[PDB]
Amino acid sequence: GTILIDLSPDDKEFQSVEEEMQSTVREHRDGGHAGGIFNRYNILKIQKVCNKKLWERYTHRRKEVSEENHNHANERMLFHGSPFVNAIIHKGFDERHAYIGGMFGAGIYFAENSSKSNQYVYGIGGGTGCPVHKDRSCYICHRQLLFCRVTLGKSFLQFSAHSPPGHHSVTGRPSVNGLALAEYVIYRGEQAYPEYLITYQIMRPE
Ligand SMILES: Oc1nc(-c2ccc(C(F)(F)F)cc2)nc2c1CSCC2
Ligand SMILES: [Zn+2]
Repeated sequence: GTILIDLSPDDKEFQSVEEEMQSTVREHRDGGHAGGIFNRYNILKIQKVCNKKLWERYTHRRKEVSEENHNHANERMLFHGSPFVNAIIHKGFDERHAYIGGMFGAGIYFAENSSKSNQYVYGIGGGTGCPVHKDRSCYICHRQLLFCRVTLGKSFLQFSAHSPPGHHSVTGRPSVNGLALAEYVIYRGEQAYPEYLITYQIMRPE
């Protein structure tokens, strides 16, 4: 049921998505090993992902959460990077998209930093990089990220499966790298919706 609608660069909705993509790039502690070396992106395309079934799956769960949490879904817009982008946009988030080895357990991980998600585009740890050149820092090959609507509800704070009892998600607060943004984990696929498919290249710094 999924339809992808291209957004014009002239569209204010394209511009705010791009600004969040570009402005949440940071440097990574791996010196760019997993994700490549870059400070910014070349945005090639932004699409609205539209699927009535999967939206309604998302909002049904959102209401359940919100009623458990004084009418507060605690809804975020967060980045997701995966080798399974295509299956996510077509079938929705489920168990097969979980980062089994994640630091907060087997669940689906999301980042405030677009550049953190970028590290998972070609697999955990960047895998072996792009399929064409086997280059984790490929400046030529087209990448895709999801910009997702995420329901956090009451989130368990971790300074650094099931959500912890009485909670709907886990928040990873960075506690060493002063410039890192938060990372989040949900344990039910129904708590995220892939609103935007972003296609891009990482840009070689001058
Ligand atoms: O955007 C992200 N994606 C993944 C991720 C995606 C897919 C997979 C797998 F291939 F399914 F196993 C594993 C991990 N992990 C994280 C983030 C951003 S927050 C840091 C953790
Ligand atoms: Zn490549």
